[PDB]
Amino acid sequence: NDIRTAADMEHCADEKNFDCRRSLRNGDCDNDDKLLEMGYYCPVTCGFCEP
Repeated sequence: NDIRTAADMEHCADEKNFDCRRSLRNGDCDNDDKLLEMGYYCPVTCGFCEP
């Protein structure tokens, strides 16, 4: 009955088609220019969300 379940973004996952591992070692999470790309492509890999 709680409407807090309307949000389905509670679970974040890394992109399967995006190489977050390579982007992570490349410091992609440390690049402000890619910070948005990580929150979108690999929010979990950069530590912006949970798996």
